[PDB]
Amino acid sequence: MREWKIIDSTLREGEQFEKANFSTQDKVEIAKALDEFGIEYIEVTTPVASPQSRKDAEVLASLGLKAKVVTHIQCRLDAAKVAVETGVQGIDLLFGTSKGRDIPRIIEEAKEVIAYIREAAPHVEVRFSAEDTFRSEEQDLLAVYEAVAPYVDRVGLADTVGVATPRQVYALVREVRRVVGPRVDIEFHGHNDTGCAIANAYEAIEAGATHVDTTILGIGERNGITPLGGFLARMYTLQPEYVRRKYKLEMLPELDRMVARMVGVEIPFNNYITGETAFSHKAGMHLKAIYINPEAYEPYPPEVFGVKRKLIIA
Amino acid sequence: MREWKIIDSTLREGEQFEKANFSTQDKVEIAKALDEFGIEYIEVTTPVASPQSRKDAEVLASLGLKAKVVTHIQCRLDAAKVAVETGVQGIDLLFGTSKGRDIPRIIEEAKEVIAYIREAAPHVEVRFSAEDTFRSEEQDLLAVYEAVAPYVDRVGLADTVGVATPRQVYALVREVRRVVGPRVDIEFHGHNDTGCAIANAYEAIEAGATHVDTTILGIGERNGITPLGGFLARMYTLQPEYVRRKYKLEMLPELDRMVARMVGVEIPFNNYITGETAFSHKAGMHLKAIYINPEAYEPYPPEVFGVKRKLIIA
Ligand SMILES: O=C(O)CCC(=O)C(=O)O
Ligand SMILES: O=C(O)CCC(=O)C(=O)O
Ligand SMILES: [Mg+2]
Ligand SMILES: [Mg+2]
Repeated sequence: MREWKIIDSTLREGEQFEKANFSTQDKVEIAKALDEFGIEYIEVTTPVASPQSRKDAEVLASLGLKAKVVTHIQCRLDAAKVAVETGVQGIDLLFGTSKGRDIPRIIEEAKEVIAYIREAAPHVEVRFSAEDTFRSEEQDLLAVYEAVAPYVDRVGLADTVGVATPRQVYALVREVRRVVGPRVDIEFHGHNDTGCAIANAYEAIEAGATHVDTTILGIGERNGITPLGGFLARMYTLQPEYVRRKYKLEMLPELDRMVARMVGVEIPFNNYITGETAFSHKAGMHLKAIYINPEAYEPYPPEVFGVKRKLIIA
Repeated sequence: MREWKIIDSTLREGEQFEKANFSTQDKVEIAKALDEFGIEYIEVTTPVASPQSRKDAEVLASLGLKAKVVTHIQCRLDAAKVAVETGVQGIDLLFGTSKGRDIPRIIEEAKEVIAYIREAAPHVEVRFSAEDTFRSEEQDLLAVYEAVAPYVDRVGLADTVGVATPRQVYALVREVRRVVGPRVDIEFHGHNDTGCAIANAYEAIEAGATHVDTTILGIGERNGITPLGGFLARMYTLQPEYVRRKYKLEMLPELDRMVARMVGVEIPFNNYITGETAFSHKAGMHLKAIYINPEAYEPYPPEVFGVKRKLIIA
C-alpha cells in the first residue's frame, strides 16, 4: 500500500547548500514551521561537525516538536556516542564508500555501532544506509543490508551523485524490500543532477519505500535533492486525499519564501506550485477550456496549495 | 538501440510561456543558435495564429538551417493548407481532445488531413499526435494510432497536464511501438507539473521513442516542459559519446542566458548545469574526495558544458 512519510533534511542536506548559513534561530524557525506543516521527521547535521552543530542538534531535538528529530552521522563508534548524548529521536547511519570490499567485516563494524546505540538509547530509531547505493555492486550491497536489517528500524538508499534512473531505483528498492522483509522501513535520498529526484522518489515508493528525503526548494549539495513542493505536487496528483490529510498544504508558499529569504535566492520562475509561472495559461485553446472547467489544463487546484492561476488573454 | 533526436519547441511551446514575447529577430537568433548547437528540429507556432506567426514560420523555414523546421497545427484541413504554403519541412498534427469517441470517424478525419499534405507537399514530414495521450482510453488511442501510422512519419504522445508517471510513459510508448511497428518514429512531449518531464522523456526513449520535445530552460505553458539542459544532463550520463558527438554542449550556458534575457527571468539557482549552484561542493568529506578525484561527487564534468565547479571550503 502507498503509505510513506517525509524526512525533511533542510537542516542537514540543506546546510550543504552553497549559500546556507543557518543561525540556531533560523533552524528553530524552519523546524517549527515544518512541524506545523505536518512533516514527520527533521534530520539535522551531525553533532560531530562543530560545537555549534552539536548545540543545534541538542536544541532541535528538545523543541518538543511532534516531528521526530534525527541526526545523520558516519557509521562510527565515535560519532554514535556524541549522537545519542544529544537526545535525538533517531540516528541515520551512513556507511561511506570506503568500502576492496570485505563483507562480513563491514557487517561486523555496522552491527557494532548499531549495538552500542541499542545499549545506550534503546528508544532511538536507527537507520542504516550505504553511500552511493545505486552504484555499489549489488550482491554485496544486498548481503550487507540483509544482515544489518534485523537490527535496524530502517535502511536507506542514496543516489549520491544524482545519476540513478527511475527504473533502476524501482528495481533496487524492490530487491531491498525482498531481502529485508516487510517490517524494516526503507528510505530514499536522491540528488537532482539529472532531473530525476522527484521521479525516483515516486518510483521508490511504488517499489515499497516508506520514507522520502526532501529539502524545501530542494536545497543541498550542488543542485540539491528532491524538493518538498515538487514531491508533494507529484504525490498529490496520485493520492490527493492522503496528502491533503497529512500536511497543511496551503503553507507551502511560506515555507518556500522563508528558505529562499534565508539562503539568498529567488524562487525559480518555474518552481513547482509556488514559482511565478506555475499556474500561468496563455494558449487560446487552453483559456477557452479553463472557462468551462479550470481543471482542463491544471494538474491540481492552486487554492489547495495557497496560490492562484494567471490567465494571459492578451 | 538508443538513437533519438531533439525537437526544440522554444518557438512554439516556449511562446506559450507567460513572459514570452519573441520578435521575428528574437526567433531567428534562437533558431540560428539552436542550429549551431546541432538541434535536429525546430518547431514553430501554428501559422494560423496571426499574420505574424505565419510570417515567422515562413522566415524560419527559409533560413537555410541544417535543422528541419516544423510547425504544430490542429488536425484540420483549414490549417494544413496554410501550413504547407509556409514552406515548413514538417507538419506536427495534434488531434485535440474533442474527442463521445467515434473511432473510424476520427481515423477518417485524420487520414484526410494527412492525405491532403501528401498530395500538396509529398516531401513534408507528417507527425500525428492525440492530445492528452496518457489519459485517453488506451484501446481507442492505440486503435487510432495503429490505423494512422502507415500514413505518417511519426506519431507523438503528449503528457499535456504534466501528471504522467515514468512507468506509465514507458509502458504506453512500448504499446505504441508494438502497434505502429519499427519504421514509424515516436515523439514524446511532456509537461513538468509533477517534476517528471525529464524522467519521462528518458523512459520514453528506453521504451523506443526516437524524438523528445525540449525548450531552452523548459519554458512553456505553466511551469513548462522538458528543459534542454536537464535533458542533456540526463542523457549525457548514460550515452556520453553519443551526446557529445551530436551537440555543441559547451554552448549550453549561452543558450540558457539568451532565453533568460529575452523572457525576463533569472536562470534558477539550481538550474541543471548552468544554475549558480549546479557544481557547488561544501561537505568536508566531499571536498576531501574532489582533491583526489573531481569525479567522486560529480555526475558529469563541468568543462564539457562550458562551466566550472565551486568549492566552499570555509
Ligand atoms: O545518508 C543518506 O541517505 C544521504 C547522505 C547523502 O547526502 C548522500 O549520500 O547523497
Ligand atoms: O502536439 C504535441 O505533442 C504537444 C501539444 C501540447 O502542447 C500538449 O499537448 O501539451
Ligand atoms: Mg545527499
Ligand atoms: Mg505542451
